[PDB]
Parts: sequence; structure tokens; C-alpha cells
Amino acid sequence: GNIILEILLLLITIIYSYLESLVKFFIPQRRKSVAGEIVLITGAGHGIGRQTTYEFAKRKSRLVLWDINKHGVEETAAECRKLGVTAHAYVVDCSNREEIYRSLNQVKKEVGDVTIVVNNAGTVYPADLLSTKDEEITKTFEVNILGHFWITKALLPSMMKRNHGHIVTVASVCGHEGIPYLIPYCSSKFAAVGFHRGLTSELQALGKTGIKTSCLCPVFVNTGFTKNPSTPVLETDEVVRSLIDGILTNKKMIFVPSYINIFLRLQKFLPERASAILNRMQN
Amino acid sequence: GNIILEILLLLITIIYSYLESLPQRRKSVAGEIVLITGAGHGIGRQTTYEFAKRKSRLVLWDINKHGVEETAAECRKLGVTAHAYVVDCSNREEIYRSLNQVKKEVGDVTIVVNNAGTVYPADLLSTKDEEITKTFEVNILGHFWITKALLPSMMKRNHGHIVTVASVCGHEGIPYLIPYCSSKFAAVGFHRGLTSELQALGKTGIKTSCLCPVFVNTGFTKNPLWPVLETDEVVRSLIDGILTNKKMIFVPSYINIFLRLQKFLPERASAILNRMQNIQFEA
Ligand SMILES: NC(=O)c1ccc[n+]([C@@H]2O[C@H](COP(=O)([O-])OP(=O)(O)OC[C@H]3O[C@@H](n4cnc5c(N)ncnc54)[C@H](O)[C@@H]3O)[C@@H](O)[C@H]2O)c1
Ligand SMILES: NC(=O)c1ccc[n+]([C@@H]2O[C@H](COP(=O)([O-])OP(=O)(O)OC[C@H]3O[C@@H](n4cnc5c(N)ncnc54)[C@H](O)[C@@H]3O)[C@@H](O)[C@H]2O)c1
Ligand SMILES: CCCCCCCCCCCCOCCOCCOCCOCCOCCOCCOCCOCCO
Ligand SMILES: Cc1ccc(S(=O)(=O)c2cc(C)cc(S(=O)(=O)Nc3ccc(C(=O)O)cc3)c2C)cc1
Ligand SMILES: Cc1ccc(S(=O)(=O)c2cc(C)cc(S(=O)(=O)Nc3ccc(C(=O)O)cc3)c2C)cc1
Repeated sequence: GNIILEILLLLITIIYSYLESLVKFFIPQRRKSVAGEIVLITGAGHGIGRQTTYEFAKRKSRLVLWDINKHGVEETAAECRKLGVTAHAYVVDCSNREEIYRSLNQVKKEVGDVTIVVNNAGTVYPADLLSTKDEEITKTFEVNILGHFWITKALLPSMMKRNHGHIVTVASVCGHEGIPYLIPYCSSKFAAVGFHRGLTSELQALGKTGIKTSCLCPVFVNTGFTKNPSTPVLETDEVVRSLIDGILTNKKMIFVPSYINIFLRLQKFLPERASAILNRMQN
Repeated sequence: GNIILEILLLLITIIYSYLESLPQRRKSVAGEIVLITGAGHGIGRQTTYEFAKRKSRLVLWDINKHGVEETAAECRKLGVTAHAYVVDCSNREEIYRSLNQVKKEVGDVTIVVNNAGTVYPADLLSTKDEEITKTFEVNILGHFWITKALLPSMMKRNHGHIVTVASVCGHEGIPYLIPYCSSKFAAVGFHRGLTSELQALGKTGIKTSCLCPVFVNTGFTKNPLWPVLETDEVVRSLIDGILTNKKMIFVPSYINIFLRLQKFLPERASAILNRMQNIQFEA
């Protein structure tokens, strides 16, 4: 039953996870400057996107804000002006491929070539698979993953030429494990994780060392995106603090909280029937 | 998170003794209505013959009219007259129209093997946006429409089997296949979510299986040297998994250990691997 092999792999995962916390704590990493960088933040009209925007504004980055909610993106750009940075706000629908391209040409003309992309815009329609609407399933994929492909394909050429860039994919713990009443959302978030993992490998194979990639995978955050969790509740400030620390230290996989990867790692040692029961309990 | 880390460990070692250290029963698929997508070649074609040998009622789907007809002809030689159809699994409306025809002519599908898949190998900047959309429409979106249509009958009877044919690319991203890996990650996520949702809905008699093989010699991608897998081995692992209700079927089975040892891949080995990846891309 590969029991000896599996006990040794369990101990290695545990020892490695322990050493990973030690290094995180005792060996502090150098943290880069994002000042002057052209930062595009999608879904910047609320929550994680709005707070992330303010962290870049504080660090004197050049900002390009995108969101479908015209009032929200304008409200974020107004607070950026108070923080000392005049942001370039646009109301762009990240589900639309043509709209993304048209708006990125406007960004090239008015602002310049984007250097850091935070693909934060996302959508969810909680329901059991048989109660879902097919239009909503398509929309979940168009925003949560297909939009990432079109924004990256458009901005990547300049980053490749310069061997300098940063692609931030905002995925979720739902990109690592599936949960009830969120099947299309988990599937689209798994695709976002896969996009980041593949992009990271391809840039490495192409020798584009200077183009960094980061993937944000937080647990339930109190932003109104969803009203209640599936399996503590995070505050937006903690997530943004972890995201900025990860971007500046070129962290590839940013779990929020950092230790949730221990749970995810240990679950790989369980049958799927057991892990599914596990993520459905409330003791 | 101390307490949950411990409940995970006690849970791991509990299932190590439950069925990991304990006369395996294999079910009968005779008389079952089996739908196999992408049945005109490779894995789908061989899987079809295994169900025909086990006296299952067969419904075959493929875009390639000649290939699906060739498979249905060999089924007749095996003793089963199959119902072959030319259906494009990327088209939501075509899937629904064809499934109404299957309901009228054959009946309610009991086992679904979502095997049809597509790939357009290229580095992200050389990909065609139509091909990126097509990769998602076939590899993941088609799984959603086929399942939503066939699931109600399986729910009513508490009996069924949803087989998701994903790939090792659903567990790790590889260069020059970013949209393909992203769509395969979504397929894995769909299976994981479906498994949890069925458990939450109390419909566990609808079993789920996810096939994740390494490179198979079927012509899906061109051959590069590196060990190659044969279609017969994959189909043998798939059938054994379906009959024994295996949820995660890696081919070969031990590639789950390889995925777990990725953090330990020596820098020298990564340099050779991402050197053969481009040596074969150039072909
Ligand atoms: N909230 C959580 O619990 C949670 C957890 C993990 C991951 N995430 C992810 O974090 C990201 C941000 O979510 P949030 O928690 O800040 O939610 P939020 O509701 O506060 O903000 C999301 C923003 O994205 C915008 N947006 C949605 N669709 C868009 C589109 N088509 N084009 C442009 N903008 C669009 C919305 O209008 C909104 O301003 C999402 O990708 C979400 O999946 C959220
Ligand atoms: N070949 C491998 O190396 C490999 C490895 C892991 C996983 N897989 C997966 O296994 C599955 C089967 O691939 P294969 O290796 O048997 O390849 P294959 O080329 O031999 O056969 C795939 C079949 O799917 C059909 N198909 C493609 N698009 C379709 C559509 N829109 N509608 C209906 N049918 C369609 C094709 O006509 C073909 O007959 C795919 O999902 C693939 O991603 C393949
Ligand atoms: C602190 C650490 C302790 C140090 C001591 C180390 C001792 C030895 C350790 C051994 C570790 C071995 O682990 C290997 C894990 O590998 C898993 C990596 O998975 C990543 C996926 O990448 C695989 C890519 O495949 C490479 C081959 O590419 C060619 C494939 O050709 C076939 C397909 O061709 C068509 C594709 O287009
Ligand atoms: C006991 C235990 C079980 C699971 C985990 S986990 O970190 O693997 C985990 C996995 C998912 C899968 C969801 C959640 S959740 O409860 O936070 N639920 C949500 C997570 C994300 C989202 C979203 O992105 O909208 C909406 C709910 C969490 C904590 C940690 C500890
Ligand atoms: C040294 C080493 C490295 C990786 C592995 S692995 O088993 O984790 C692995 C991971 C992926 C990620 C791909 C592959 S691959 O080389 O088989 N590549 C392909 C896999 C699937 C497909 C396809 O689905 O078409 C097309 C190529 C493999 C062996 C085992 C040993």
C-alpha cells in the first residue's frame, strides 16, 4: 500500500513546512521598488483591488485603474489624488476581449507601456450546479481566467523586449480545492492558478528571468464578494499587506494566511472522500 | 492553526488503516448507457472497446465523422451496436440538441466519459485567441454542459458515473501549453467541486473519476528519448479505476509522488528539463 514511502513523504512535508516558516521568519528578503512603474489594477473599484491601488499610490507608482463599476473606479481614483498620485481610471469590462484590447491601446497612448499587471477583477454566482445559469458559468470563465489571457498577451510583448515585468494573478484557495455550491467559480480559479503555473514555467524556459509572476490565493475575505465562507474571516488590509509584501519580494505563490498551504499540503495525503468530508465540517 | 493540523494528521493515519491497509470489489457496467466523447481516436476509441467488451450500451460522440463511424463499426465486431453521433463538444446548443436525440433514441446516460479534448501547442504570444477560446470550450466548458444535462436523471436514481479526462497538465503547468494546462486545471477543479457537491447534496451513488495521464502516444501532441506511454496502459488504468470507483486516476499511478517532490527538483535537473522542452518545441 506504499505505506513506508507515504510515511516518509508525510515527515518530509512536515519538516519542509517547518523549515519554510523558519526561513520566512529569520532570513528577511530584499524588497524592490515599484516607484515610477506603470501598474494596471483590474477590479479597482472595490475590495482587494481598491486597497491594493492605495498601496501602489503610497509607493509612488504610476496607476491605471480598470473596473465595470464607473462610480467605484472614480471613487478610488479620487482617493489616489489625495494620496499624491493622479490615477488614470477607465471603465472597462474584463470579460470582453475586444474591449480589453481597445482600452489597452488607449492606455499605451495616454499612460505608456504597463510594467506590473494585477489581474484582480473577478465574478461569482453561488449555486449548486443544477441551479446555475449557463450565461453565468460563461461569465465566470470570461472574467476569472479568459480576461487574464487577453490582458497578458497584450502587455507581455513590451515586458519581453525589456526583460522586465510583473504579472500578478489574483486566484483564491478555491483554485487549490473545490467546494460545494461554487463549482464554476472553483473551476475558473483552478484555471487562474494553472495559468500562473504555466506562465512561470514558460518564462523560465524562454529565459525571461526579469519577468516576475505572483499568484494571490486568499481564504474568505470580508469584501462582500461572497457573504459567508464555505469551511477565520480575513480583513482586506491583511490580504493587501500580504499581496504587497509578496509582490516586492517576488513571491510566486502568496497564500493568505501564509500557513494555509500546510493544510493544503497535508490534504494531498488523504483520499478525496476524506478531504471532501473534511472541508464540509464545522466543529 | 495547531488543532486542525492535528485533526488532519489523525485523519491521515486513520484512513491509512481504514482501506489503505485493508478484498476489492469491481462493479458491472453491463447494460449501463455509456456516453464517450472524442470516441473517434486514441483514448476515447480504446475506452469504447472496453465498454463494448463488458456489454455496455454505447453512445459515441466526435467531430470527426469518419473516426466515430470507424469506432462504431469495430463495436459491432465486438458484439455491441453503438449509437454514433457527430457532435462538436465546444458548442453548447449542439450538445443539448444531441443529448435530446440520445434521450429519444437510446435513453438516459448512466456513465459519461468526458474525453474529447483539444490543444494548439505554442508559446503564449504565438497563440491565436480563437484557439485559446476553443481550448476552454472543449476541455472544460463542454464538461459543464454535458454534466448539467445528464446529471438530473442520475440524481433521481442516485446512480451514475462522471469521468473527467483531465491530464498531469491539470496538476502542473508546462511551457508552450499555457492555455491547455489552464483548461486542464479547470477540468481537475470541476471534478473536485463536483465530488464535494454530490457529497453535500447526498447523491454519492453518482460516482466521479478524474483521469490524469502523462504524455500518451496518440498523435494529440507530436512525439519528441523520454519514456512514452501507450494508449492500452491508459485505458487499462481508466477501466480499473471506473470499476473500483477510484476518484483520482493518475497514469502511471505513482506520478502523484513526483508532483509532491517538485519542491525538491534539483536546479541541474530543471535546467536539463527546460532545455528538452525547447529542443522539442523547435519541432
Ligand atoms: N472576497 C473573497 O472572499 C475572495 C477570496 C479569495 C479570492 N478572491 C478574489 O479576489 C478578487 C477581488 O475580489 P474582492 O474580494 O476584492 O471583491 P469585490 O466585490 O470587493 O471587488 C471586485 C471588483 O471587481 C469588479 N469587476 C467584476 N467584474 C468585472 C469585470 N467584468 N470587469 C471589470 N471589473 C470587474 C467589481 O465591479 C468590483 O469592483 C476576485 O478575483 C476574487 O475572486 C476573493
Ligand atoms: N495524448 C496525450 O498525451 C494526453 C495526455 C493526457 C491527457 N490527454 C487527454 O486525453 C483526451 C483524449 O486525447 P487523446 O490522447 O485520445 O487524443 P486523440 O487526438 O487521439 O483523440 C481525441 C479525439 O477527440 C476528438 N475531438 C476533438 N475536439 C472535439 C470536439 N470539439 N468535439 C468532439 N470531439 C472532439 C478528436 O476528433 C479525436 O478523435 C484529451 O482530453 C486530452 O487532453 C491526452
Ligand atoms: C532540500 C532538498 C534535498 C536535496 C537532496 C535531493 C536528492 C534527489 C532529489 C530527487 C527529486 C526528484 O523530484 C522530481 C520531481 O519532478 C516533478 C516536476 O514536475 C514538473 C513538471 O515538469 C515536467 C516536464 O517534463 C519534462 C520533460 O519534457 C519532455 C516531455 O516530452 C514528452 C511530451 O512531448 C510533447 C509535449 O509538447
Ligand atoms: C479546516 C480547514 C479547511 C480548509 C482550509 S482551506 O484554507 O483549504 C479553505 C479552502 C477552501 C476551498 C475554502 C476556504 S473558506 O472557508 O475560506 N471559503 C472560501 C474561500 C474563498 C472564497 C472565494 O474566493 O470567494 C470563498 C469562500 C478555506 C479556508 C483551511 C482549514
Ligand atoms: C523528472 C520528472 C518531471 C515531471 C514528472 S511528472 O510526471 O510530474 C510530469 C508532469 C507534467 C506536467 C508533464 C509530464 S510529460 O512529460 O508527460 N508531458 C506531457 C503531459 C501531458 C500532455 C498532454 O496532456 O497532452 C503532454 C505532455 C510529466 C511526466 C515526472 C518526472
